[PDB]
Amino acid sequence: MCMPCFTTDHQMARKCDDCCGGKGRGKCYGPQCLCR
Repeated sequence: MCMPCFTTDHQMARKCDDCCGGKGRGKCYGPQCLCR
């Protein structure tokens, strides 16, 4: 899993999905960033 999902706003999911892989392989799930 990557850093949580509660930072910034116009640039938060821009690195979460990529942390797992990218192309929809990572999003903000509640209070925990995980892969698809």
